[PDB]
Amino acid sequence: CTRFVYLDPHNPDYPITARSMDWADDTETNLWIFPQELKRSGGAGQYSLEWTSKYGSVIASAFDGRKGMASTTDGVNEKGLAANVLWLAESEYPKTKPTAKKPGLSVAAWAQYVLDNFATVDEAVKSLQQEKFILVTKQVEGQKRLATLHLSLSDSSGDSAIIEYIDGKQVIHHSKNYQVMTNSPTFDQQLTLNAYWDQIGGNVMLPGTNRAADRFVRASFYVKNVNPNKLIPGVAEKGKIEKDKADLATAFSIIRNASVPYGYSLPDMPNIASTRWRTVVDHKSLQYFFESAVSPNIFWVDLKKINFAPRGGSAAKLDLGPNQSTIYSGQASGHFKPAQPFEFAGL
Amino acid sequence: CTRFVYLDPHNPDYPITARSMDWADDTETNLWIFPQELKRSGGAGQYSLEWTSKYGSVIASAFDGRKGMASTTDGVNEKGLAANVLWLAESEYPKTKPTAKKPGLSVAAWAQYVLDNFATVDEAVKSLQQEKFILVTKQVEGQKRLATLHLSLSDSSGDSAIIEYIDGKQVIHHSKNYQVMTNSPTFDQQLTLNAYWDQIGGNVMLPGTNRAADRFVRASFYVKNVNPNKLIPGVAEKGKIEKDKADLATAFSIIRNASVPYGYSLPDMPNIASTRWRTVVDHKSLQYFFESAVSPNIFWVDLKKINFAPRGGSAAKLDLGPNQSTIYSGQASGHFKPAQPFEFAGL
Repeated sequence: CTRFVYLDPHNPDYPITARSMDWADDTETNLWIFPQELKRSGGAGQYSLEWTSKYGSVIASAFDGRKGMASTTDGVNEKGLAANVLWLAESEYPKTKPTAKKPGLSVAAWAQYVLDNFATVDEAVKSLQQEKFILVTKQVEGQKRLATLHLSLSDSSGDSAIIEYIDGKQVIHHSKNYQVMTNSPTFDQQLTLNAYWDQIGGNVMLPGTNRAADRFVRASFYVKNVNPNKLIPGVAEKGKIEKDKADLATAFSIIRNASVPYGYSLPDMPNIASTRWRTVVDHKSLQYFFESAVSPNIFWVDLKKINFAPRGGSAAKLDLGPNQSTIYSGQASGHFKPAQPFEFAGL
Repeated sequence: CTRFVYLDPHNPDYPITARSMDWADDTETNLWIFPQELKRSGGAGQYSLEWTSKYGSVIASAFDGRKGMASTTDGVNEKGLAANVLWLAESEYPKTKPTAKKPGLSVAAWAQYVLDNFATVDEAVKSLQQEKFILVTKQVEGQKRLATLHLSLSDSSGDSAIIEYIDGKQVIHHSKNYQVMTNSPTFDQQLTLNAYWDQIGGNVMLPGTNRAADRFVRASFYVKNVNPNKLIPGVAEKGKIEKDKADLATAFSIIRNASVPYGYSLPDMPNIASTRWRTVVDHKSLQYFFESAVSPNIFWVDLKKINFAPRGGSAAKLDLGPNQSTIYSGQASGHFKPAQPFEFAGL
């Protein structure tokens, strides 16, 4: 997976987050509207963390019809906080067992928890630093193992953060400068990957392979060097709306450039996989775009057009069908249908 | 600017052509249905070539509302012949002036002529070899005086050809092996660009810039090494339809990978420009897909659902609006509206 936040110097206060989901198999992803005040359980042990959602969200699920595997993978809430769970990471989660004072939170609900409770990256980082819970993952049927993952976050202010578990310890990097994040290697290592390429130009050469390092490097270069709203001699400066749209096109093109062609696989490197879909978050407009790479399907969801007030514990679901082939076009909030929140995987 | 034909070894007799259009400005592109038996003139000048179309086509136009610079840039006809006019080429067209038999054909109509008259690449190559006409251009004053292109072709049989004008002479390369074609450098040079990268693995390294050479190399690699219909015994072997769809997804992902991010420009290399849109041709199903890179818009046109019988010299047009922002979804033949064929640029 690849994620970035794109910031146009010529169109400030208009951040756009984009992400690719990379996995070798169908993720059976659908979209969900989750209203305010849902009562949720962490899905861990007898000491599972508990909360009541404060903010409504639109999210992208994976395997939501399977008790064993259902998760929130990606989403944005009504305050503009976006969260992405990047798969095929190299995390080692805590050994320590959940206790009533420090209860468990399933990995499957990790992003949901954040989207449900916090309005900004900063807010979320402050709360996560207190280590109020233990992140847990399951023991599962063989062949193969599963997914390790880490969590990236972004704001309407353009802020960014990433949270990983290395040697069982929670490691947080928080800065508006952390515009690009890949699933691998660890973020400390990610931070040094550009240096060589900055020394020579990115216009001179870039690595082109699918490797996480290459995707990171490519995306870092384009995000810093592409301005679609440059002033041109003889051509009116564009209006705000046109500038916004151009930024959106730029973000889409970069995340497409960092995607992994469909069907590609390398036995030596099992952490490289087909990009199956992409999401793009326009924070200011609160618009959540979804794009299938498997089926022709691109559309968005306008959180301003959704009522996130409580619905007596029910929610809504946009069924994308097999291989995300069920076509929706334009603003799609109207096509969401009532449904009970799926259960998060855990124990 | 990038085109390829994708052939899946595990799903034979199902070729897919894909192309990216790269240009620094809005091309004001729309789609057009052109029925059988349109009477057409080569656009230049006293001695313009004349013909009556034998096959109907769906095509993508550029600047079709401007006398000076309307053209057919891309399309497929009812027999599965696809044609693409690749822009920012390094062609030098003939010096020789048009004479009544050998009359002139404007560059703007070059692809249309081929789509109108021939059913296969082979048929088209045989006719083009006879040099029945002189290709002409050169009508505007312009900000700076240069523009150029070459013509790539493909079949339902998976056959390929490219036609260029080098030192004023027509050069044709015709072979099912010519799966990938870029706008630059000349095709003779293109043919040698992979060798180095074949020697080392493409899984080992690929060049990752927007240079035509890099795009050619990346696309060549993915086209030969990606099989989305590999048996994985594990997951049921797929049905014909699912294999077809997977091939479609693969082709889309590869052309996206070879696209140029929107807003990117390099003063030293003016022949690199933003990808503005992509088309994909499914020859067997006769489906023509169009995808904007500027606006969210992806849909297709099913030639089996169109009646290509003569309409007393009229045609139909699918208006894509400013920046191709007018949204259509699914099979869009029904949204085409009657209109008179635009005039091809020339003299």
